[PDB]
Amino acid sequence: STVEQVLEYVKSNNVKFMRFQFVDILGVPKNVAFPIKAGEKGIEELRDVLENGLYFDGSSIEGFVSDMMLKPDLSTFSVLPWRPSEKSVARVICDVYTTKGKPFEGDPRGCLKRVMEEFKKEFNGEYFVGPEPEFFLLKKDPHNPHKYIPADDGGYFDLEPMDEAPDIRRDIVFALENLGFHVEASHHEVAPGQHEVDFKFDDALKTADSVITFKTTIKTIAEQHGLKATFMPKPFFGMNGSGMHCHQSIWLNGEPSFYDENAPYQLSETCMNYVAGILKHAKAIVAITNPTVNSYKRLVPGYEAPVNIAWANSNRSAIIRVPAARGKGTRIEFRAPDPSCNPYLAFTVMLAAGLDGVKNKLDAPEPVERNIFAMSEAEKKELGIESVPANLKAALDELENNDVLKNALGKHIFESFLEIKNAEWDSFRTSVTDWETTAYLKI
Amino acid sequence: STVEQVLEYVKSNNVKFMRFQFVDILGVPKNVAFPIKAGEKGIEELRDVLENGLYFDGSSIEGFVSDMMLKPDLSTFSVLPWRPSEKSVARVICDVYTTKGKPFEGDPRGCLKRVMEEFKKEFNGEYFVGPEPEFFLLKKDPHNPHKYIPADDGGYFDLEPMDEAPDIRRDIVFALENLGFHVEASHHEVAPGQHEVDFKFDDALKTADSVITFKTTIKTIAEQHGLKATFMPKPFFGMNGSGMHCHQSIWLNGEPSFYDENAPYQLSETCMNYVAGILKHAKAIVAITNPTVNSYKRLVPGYEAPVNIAWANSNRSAIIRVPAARGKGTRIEFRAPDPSCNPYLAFTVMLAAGLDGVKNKLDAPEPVERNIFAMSEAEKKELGIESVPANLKAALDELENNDVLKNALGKHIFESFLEIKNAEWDSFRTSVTDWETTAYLKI
Amino acid sequence: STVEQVLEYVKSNNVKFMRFQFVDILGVPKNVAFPIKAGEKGIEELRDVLENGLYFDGSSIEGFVESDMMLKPDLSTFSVLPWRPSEKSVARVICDVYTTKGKPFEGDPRGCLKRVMEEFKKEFNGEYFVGPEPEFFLLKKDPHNPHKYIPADDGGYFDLEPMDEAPDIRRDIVFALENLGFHVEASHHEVAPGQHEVDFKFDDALKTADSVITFKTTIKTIAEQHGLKATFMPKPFFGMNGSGMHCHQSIWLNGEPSFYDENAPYQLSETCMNYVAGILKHAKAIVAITNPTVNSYKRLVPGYEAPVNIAWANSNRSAIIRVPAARGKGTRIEFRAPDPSCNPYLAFTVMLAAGLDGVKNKLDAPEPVERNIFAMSEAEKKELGIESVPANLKAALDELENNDVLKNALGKHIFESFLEIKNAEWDSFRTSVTDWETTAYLKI
Repeated sequence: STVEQVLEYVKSNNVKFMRFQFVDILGVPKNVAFPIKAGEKGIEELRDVLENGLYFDGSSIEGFVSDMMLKPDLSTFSVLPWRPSEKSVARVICDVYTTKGKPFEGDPRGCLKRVMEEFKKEFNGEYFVGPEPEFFLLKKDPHNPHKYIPADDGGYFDLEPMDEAPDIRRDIVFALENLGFHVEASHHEVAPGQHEVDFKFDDALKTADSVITFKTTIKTIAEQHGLKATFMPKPFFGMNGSGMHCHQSIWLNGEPSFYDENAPYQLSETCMNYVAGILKHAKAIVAITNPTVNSYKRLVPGYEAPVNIAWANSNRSAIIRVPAARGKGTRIEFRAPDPSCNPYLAFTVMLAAGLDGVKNKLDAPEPVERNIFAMSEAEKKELGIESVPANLKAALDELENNDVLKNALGKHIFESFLEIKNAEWDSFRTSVTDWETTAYLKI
Repeated sequence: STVEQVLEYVKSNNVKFMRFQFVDILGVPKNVAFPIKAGEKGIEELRDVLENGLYFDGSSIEGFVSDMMLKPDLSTFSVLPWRPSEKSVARVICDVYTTKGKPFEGDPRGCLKRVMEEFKKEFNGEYFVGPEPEFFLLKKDPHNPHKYIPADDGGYFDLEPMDEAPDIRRDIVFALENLGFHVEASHHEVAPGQHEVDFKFDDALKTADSVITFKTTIKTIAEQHGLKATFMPKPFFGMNGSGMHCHQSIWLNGEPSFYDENAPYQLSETCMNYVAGILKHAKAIVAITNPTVNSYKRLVPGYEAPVNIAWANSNRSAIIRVPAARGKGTRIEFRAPDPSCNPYLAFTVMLAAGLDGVKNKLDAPEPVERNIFAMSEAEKKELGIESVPANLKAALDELENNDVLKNALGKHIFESFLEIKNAEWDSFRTSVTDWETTAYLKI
Repeated sequence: STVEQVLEYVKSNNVKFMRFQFVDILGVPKNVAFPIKAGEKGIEELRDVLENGLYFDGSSIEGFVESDMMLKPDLSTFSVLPWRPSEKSVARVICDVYTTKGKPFEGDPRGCLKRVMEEFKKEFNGEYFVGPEPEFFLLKKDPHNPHKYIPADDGGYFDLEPMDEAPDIRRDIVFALENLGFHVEASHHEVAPGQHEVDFKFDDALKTADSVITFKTTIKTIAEQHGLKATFMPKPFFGMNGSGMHCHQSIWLNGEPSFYDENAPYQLSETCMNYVAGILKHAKAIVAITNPTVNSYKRLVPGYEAPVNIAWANSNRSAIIRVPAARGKGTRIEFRAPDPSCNPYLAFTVMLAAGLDGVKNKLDAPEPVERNIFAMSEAEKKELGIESVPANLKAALDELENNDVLKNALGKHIFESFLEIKNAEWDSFRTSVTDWETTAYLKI
């Protein structure tokens, strides 16, 4: 955890290779690997890089445009998650700094650190997130070796042999637990080949490091079994999509500020302010937490689709759900994000939107216990239940007009993300899709 | 042309089968075929149907929802266009009436007839259209027998052997000419396997009957050669799409009202009113003249894309172009429609928009001779050059808010088209497209 | 079995993963696995889950329609995974479903049996024992067509190897169940090709239901390890025997074999007769639960040994009830209608309630029918007042809808959900175009 422990770990295990890992604006993990020179000089050359960082050319890193630096966060040093037995190699997650020595403004990781460091300095506040990313395991179609189909025909909570991934789920969980990245339950999900890994309600930065570690590890584990793991939100029409429900709460002065014994639903005012802030900015949040064209194939009207901007105690058709846990466990659950989002940026925008509600003491609308999807469009207009954007472009324009989220992400991230994702949308809207060929070639 | 001529044609050629043809709301042609009974009784049973129509169940005709009637328009009686040699069979284009005996309000053909009959009664005005539909000839992919590719690698105006459809173009033109449906030039177009057939500047109803006849005939001709003809607007990304440039003008009291010797560009005030009316309603017109999701893959920013709402004398980047012909040939050319549109409805909405400009003497903006696609977005905002909708849904909402076009199409057509095409869009936006799988399965 | 014993087993075996297992309304097993945290903290985090339960989302569990629910484990079922006994790092426990309020969920099939078994114990001091005989087919891909499945061997009843190609599979499923307390008895190749049968111990009805649930999963995993597939489909192949689950059962009042009377005819007590009259009086409604599939009724068709005729006998195989010759502590009745596709928790529940409904009301039983019911004409059956079970799934559901006894026993939630789900199941079959129809009618 400190420099010495790291070095003594190197000297004890003959660590011959070190990996410095970071993430691009879109959440794709990146790393550079250098060797550990043997002998006195080598252990000191390693000390100089662990404390002062190393240089690298980030001109080809999406969202990073020049000479830059990576700065190890030594609290993340551990054995390679996908190669725990291999002790000769180690890795550490890094923040991105500039040549001068300041945190680079476009670093997704540094972005989450800043907002949590400002929330810690100014209000002695903590921010905890507990995500529930879903994914699909895939194999090739025996009839069409150029396509992929679900890995099994198992259902929700199913047992073997219908569930063909109990060992895979057992391995990804073991791999994360044995490294400190804590998780809770896991199970086969509704759709075929779909699964879920529930993460520990924990520090939002540690949890963002968790998610990034988990996405890479499940993929390598899957490949060992001749399969592929995808975090595509809606890989197949006609079956459930993959979401990442995010349970979150804030603490002020070591106190669960969301709990109030003598308040309605035992929820504090600060909680309602936080909920109101999430609902106020939802239409723009999803550009970050649902950042793909395919994301909005999951965000479509449905019996259980989190598209309606409202909160409820038990209703699942709402975009926010409040679990029954109270006291230290009081939390709110934002149900819209899918696992394709960059966790650092998603966690940033949910806190900023919630805090913006707290900073302005925003009033929260009545919880909608009725089913939003079944009620007609008039009842929705009456109740004032709006919906999230229908496509990625519609969400990008909501984000472009959100100053709360611009100040939260910063200019560089804000402007680069919009530019990269506007090009991503232009490519889609200009492409000739199969759906059209099926529909219109005969006319 | 009259009842007698038809009967004498039947008696001379031993016509044993008769086809009564009409069209649905989406322009798909439909027909029912009945036999001609031999002898005295049979020729009289035929007279009763030719003059009073025949019954039919239009509950399964898109946009027709009950017992209904078809009423032959005897000016369209001829030998089958796709079977000219076969004299035993004949056909006639029909209007749709109700059981009572009135023109059915949802008939696309009757819709165009009404607006032209009102323009003829109230202002002694004629309406002429000369379209230029493009299409693609297709063969199977030898490597993937489940896909289609262009029929040749010929270019614009190309000669054989690179042009592999000179005989096909020669046959479709002969077939239409030999039946009265007049056309002008034809040639291989820019894209591979693409072609164009230029229709005669003629009565807009006769021309709408022309187009419907042409689309069916080119398809059957293609099949004879082991190919397929498609009027899909953008069947292949990376090559030109298929449009239907519509040359149009109006005449008042037998006078070319678009020509004014002593006016700017020798264009009359009525012409500018008509142009202004087309530009004013363009955003809603394209929902009818570009009625598919794929239509807007052709309507995308480009060096020669007709997306910018403006007119010019020679500029091709504008949505309206004015040919150099003057006098009796003075006309304007709306460049946005693609051949997937229902000609009857398209011709209706262009006249209503143009006349609405005439009825209100609307001022026309300055012609934009500069290239609209090359100038930046500021110069466009300065010049006030707006763009047509980017997708089918955006266009449908413009049509939903256009009272000029609602009154032109009528309630039934207006409301059915929006309903059918809103469902068509919902299917697209909920489908998982190949583009997404290519882009997001690896994340 | 005790909270401590479980925790000691965890520490010594270094168990890193625990499985919470339950069942849905249709008898499909379900489970959730959570990692066992390291250190004394994880052991205490654990302990809290075993005594108090774990919250789970049951919105997507068939028959479990708020979404917040609890899994409260019955620690008497703790053990290694029966299908991975060598992997000590994993264990599982069967649970009951509770509500947020800490009360048994009224839609829990396991809890449904417990309720009726506890009521029978408190009010009459009665135990309920069931000994089932599930049958199953082992399948292998047809060499000529890959899509189709065919029997795994061409052996017959009681055959030996080589014709019997699964004495080692039958031996392993028995060894796996016996090694973990789920007691079983005989096993043998059945009549039809690739058909096999594992006889279970005559035991506590709830314990028996747990063994059945575990047996079904285990035999499927064993089969797959041999490149085969095991199925509990009642009639997978026309032209041969279907798979049934003969259920031997009996009740004991005040620790006495109440079914036994030395002085009464056939050495059968009045209580036995009242119980048989209760099973027979409600037979048509029971089979909706014990035979809950469309395919079940392709096994319940008139035949020499088809248990479709609502009657009982001491030896006849054509009756729906048979009384084995064993007397004394072994006096029991055998209900022949059920098949292994049923939910054993619900099956044993309705059988108990139907018999105790006869015991409560002192119903006079009919005379035993030793003559072959199928051999005799339709008038002879009408003369003897011998009625048949429903001929299809929908007819049985309608019988269940009109049976108050089985509504009280199953409870409202299960009762209505099962009827709503199975009516949809029948609606899907009746609207489909089967290959039988294509074969018969495409030429016309």
